[PDB]
Amino acid sequence: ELRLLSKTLQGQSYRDQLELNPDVSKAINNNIMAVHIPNNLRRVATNYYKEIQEPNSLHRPCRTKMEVDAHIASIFLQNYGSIFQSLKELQKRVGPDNFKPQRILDVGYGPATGIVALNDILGPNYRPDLKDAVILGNAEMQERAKIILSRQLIMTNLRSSIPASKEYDLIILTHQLLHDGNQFPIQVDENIEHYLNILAPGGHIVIIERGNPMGFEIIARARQITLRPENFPDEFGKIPRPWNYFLKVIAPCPHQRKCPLQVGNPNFYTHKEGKDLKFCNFQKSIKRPKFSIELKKGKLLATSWDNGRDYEILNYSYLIFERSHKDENTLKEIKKLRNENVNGKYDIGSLGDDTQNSWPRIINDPVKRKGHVMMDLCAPSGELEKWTVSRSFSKQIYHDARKSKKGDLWASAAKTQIKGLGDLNVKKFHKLEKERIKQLKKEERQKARKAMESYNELEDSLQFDDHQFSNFEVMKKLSTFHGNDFLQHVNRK
RNA sequence: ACUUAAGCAGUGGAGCAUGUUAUUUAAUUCUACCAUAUUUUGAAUAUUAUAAUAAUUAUAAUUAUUAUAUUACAGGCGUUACAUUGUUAAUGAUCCUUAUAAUAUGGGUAAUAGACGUGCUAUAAUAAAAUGAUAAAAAACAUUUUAAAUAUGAAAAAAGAAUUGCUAGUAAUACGUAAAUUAGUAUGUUACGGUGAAUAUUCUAACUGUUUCGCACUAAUCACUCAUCACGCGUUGAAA
RNA sequence: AUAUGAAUUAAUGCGAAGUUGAA
Ligand code: SF4
Repeated sequence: ELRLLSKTLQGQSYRDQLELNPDVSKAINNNIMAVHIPNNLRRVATNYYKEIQEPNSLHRPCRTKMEVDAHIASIFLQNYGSIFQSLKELQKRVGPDNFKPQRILDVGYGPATGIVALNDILGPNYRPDLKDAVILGNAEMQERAKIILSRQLIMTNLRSSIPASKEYDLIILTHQLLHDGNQFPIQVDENIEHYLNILAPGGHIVIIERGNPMGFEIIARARQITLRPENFPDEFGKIPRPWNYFLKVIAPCPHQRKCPLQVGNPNFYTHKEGKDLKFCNFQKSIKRPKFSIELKKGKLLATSWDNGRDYEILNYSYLIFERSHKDENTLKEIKKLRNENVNGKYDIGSLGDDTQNSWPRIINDPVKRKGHVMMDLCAPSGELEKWTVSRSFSKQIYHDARKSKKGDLWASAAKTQIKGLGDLNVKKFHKLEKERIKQLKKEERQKARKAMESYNELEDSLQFDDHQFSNFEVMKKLSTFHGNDFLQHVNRK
């Protein structure tokens, strides 16, 4: 626990090692797995892992009870850390006082997972009115969710579908903005819109995803459709955005403008040219409990599939929105803020409003050498930035930057604040796609003359009938002519 | 059909070794890190000048060299969320230039509540110790002694989860030899030979692919369909 | 009887996101 500076404290993110409640670990390893002989649980967990090892895949509901317990094993470990960190980010950014939500909803394939994390977070003295929690996967998951929640302090209401006769002030989503690899662009909009309807005034939505390029794509698309950066050009900073309804981003994003890292299609992470592309992931460390230690052992699961750790480094992407309060106050407040005080063109190097909301976020592990720390930042201006701190520019700023880590908000000035030039090829890619759209319309027009001259050549020497073109090849042209015709037909659809 | 049950061979609580994590720290780097002093064209190339040296022209002019200044800069174990080549360091781009460069001293990389992996040695008598034939790229044989926390071990005894392999020149060997990294270090890896067993498979079995049936499922059983509970809007039917 | 209106009243159609059963 370092002195650093008071501002550096608010800037820093929760870096402590993660741990499950010992009661919960004892409960799981005593009941949920002791009856099961470990081999079958390991087999079903391995099955679950193998079908996500595929590039840019998505997680799936747990079909059968053995897969149910295997999901309790493998993914509770990861999702608990993800939610715990994201909720800590939320609590700290909004302040510890504003976060006393009464109406609580959690959606995810796992057990009541946001519920347990929230309980552990704000402590065992917390007894709201409502603690609804839907479990998508299986009925057998709810009894084990009850088992887990019993050891903590039940009022949690285990459902199977979203109750839609009530609004909520706190909502958590885990792996819910998509369910199919295909249909990716649009299911995110449908799913998010489904939940934004049931977010009460002043509430918060906390979305957590896998943290691989597909997941980053999901968060980026959700942010784009919700904020709509293009609808408010030249508007820097964070003012709530429409979607009598208004929403703003709490974290990780430090700007409401477009995401600099967004490339539209996940599949292009799979190409040779996409071998250096980068995405807004976020790592954390959590120490393995007994069962994982007992579980992740054997040739099947504890070897190179072809030394051990006490902990897992989990990747996840996440997003948060804060909702404004329905009132004669907030609406006019937002309207006037958008009218009379634009926050100007925040320059590269700027710190935004110089409050925790608009601080640059450290989106890569800072690289540290003698005297100087360099940082890769998503800036409140919104461009990728390399900021270098030195012993020269100061001693204290160097001290703080030299303890800086990924996922922290850096909150000071630097001697150089240049653009993050490297792997900004997403901006080069934004050119390529727009090239295609304009030149796509040349493609059909080229294809017209390409096929016309081919057939005009055909008819000349087939009307003249010298038949220099072979019977095999001539009938090949006719195949191309009609085949090209049909392919144009369906492309209209 | 792994695996299990059996039989056999074992290993598994102790320590260290070797790492990792955490916590701690001014650092506990990823000599490269911390504290205190201390150097600013520095390491090179060029410019432009005053000093000597030469060569010329004519003391001066020029050219060099050599110093001293001279600033472009040099320098950077800075960057790959800095690229392209090259390979399995370079160019470029950018960043620092009383500092991110340079030197010195000391300190750290070895801190220790914990936690986990990898191996070696132990815990005695179908087995250790002392003494006396054979390889490829010494165990063996012989004799004797041998306590009961020792004369074992260089805490460790009793019981457990776990786990490794199962006819084979395989396992195991308190059997050794050798190579590379190396100025020096191996309990790590690699090969390389010598000796050469035990023991038998009722059983269970996920996963598992074929499959058979039905389907009203087609995002595929969390599938779809049906009924309930509420809100409004209609349509028609009787009517004192 | 052929119509036209009616307090009172029967059934059913639709749709909004859902709520409840497991036919
Ligand atoms: S790069 Fe910045 S804007 Fe994009 S998702 Fe990450 S934090 Fe948000």
